[PDB]
Amino acid sequence: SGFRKMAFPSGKVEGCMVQVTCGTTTLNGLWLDDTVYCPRHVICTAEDMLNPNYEDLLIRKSNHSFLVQAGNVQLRVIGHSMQNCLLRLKVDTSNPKTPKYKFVRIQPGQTFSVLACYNGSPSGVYQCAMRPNHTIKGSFLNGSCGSVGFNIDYDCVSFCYMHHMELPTGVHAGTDLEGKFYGPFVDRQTAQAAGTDTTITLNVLAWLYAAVINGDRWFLNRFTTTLNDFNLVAMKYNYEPLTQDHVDILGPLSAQTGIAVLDMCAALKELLQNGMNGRTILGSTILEDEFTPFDVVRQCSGVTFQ
Ligand SMILES: CC(C)C[C@H](NC(=O)/C=C/c1ccccc1)C(=O)N[C@H](C=O)C[C@@H]1CCCNC1=O
Repeated sequence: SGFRKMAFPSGKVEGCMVQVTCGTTTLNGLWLDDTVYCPRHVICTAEDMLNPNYEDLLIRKSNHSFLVQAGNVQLRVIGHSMQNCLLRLKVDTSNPKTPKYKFVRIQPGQTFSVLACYNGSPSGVYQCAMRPNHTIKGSFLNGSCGSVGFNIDYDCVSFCYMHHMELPTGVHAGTDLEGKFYGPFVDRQTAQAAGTDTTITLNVLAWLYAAVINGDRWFLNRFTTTLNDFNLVAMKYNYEPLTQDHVDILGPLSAQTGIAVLDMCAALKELLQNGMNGRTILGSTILEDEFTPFDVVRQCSGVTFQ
């Protein structure tokens, strides 16, 4: 029993982290096979960062403008290209610790683990949700760029995030591993603000199902709701609308608990209108939205505490 924000084991990812220096800027890179990936703003100076032209800044560099270090061992750069907001550095050694892996662009509301790294050295692991407004509420200091987010399925690492910047509100923005940003953000020190965010309705429901699987039913009720009547309540409390696709996705959790999705929505509707009355759900005094339905099935017992 119990329920925690759980990251994936980070070992397979730790063996891919390196340090990338160019000029005076240093950040982390990701070494798969004979390529190292890292944010392209590694080629900026302090004055470049306000309005960089990366194409112009890059052509002024050679292969040996870039210093790549894997632990102790220096790695020789023998090629370089810019892919969207990333640089791809070809090196002369293929990483013997390369795991099976894919590059994936995750969807809003999905979760992943972040390995926070400094100077190519892993420092910490934690779980994140891609917010609706395409930021993540991470914990990143200077030098954390090039840290990656990932999921692990069996033995395959699905890389989905690389860290580039922090917004004025203290949340974080970055790209997939093809260099396309999540959200309308650009890699410049310009005025950039997070769009307004929304609570991830699908995840709140998934976590209510977690609470039932772990043996708690106090928040349920005898009512039910139409999709549309729920969405009128979702609107008032700044929750995402529930769609029929979201109802379908909650199918298995509804089966394992015997609670119909729209029954659970009535429960949530009532929770949004009346509060929690000083009680907790799975240890929390607030409604949690950073667990997907997949998160719940992964972590919870497949047998309900009836
Ligand atoms: C987009 C790029 C041109 C540079 C990038 N810029 C930024 O992250 C923006 C920082 C900022 C702070 C306050 C107000 C407005 C902007 C950067 O330094 N990125 C760091 C990468 O190493 C990581 C930043 C550092 C700050 C502290 N936390 C973080 O995530």
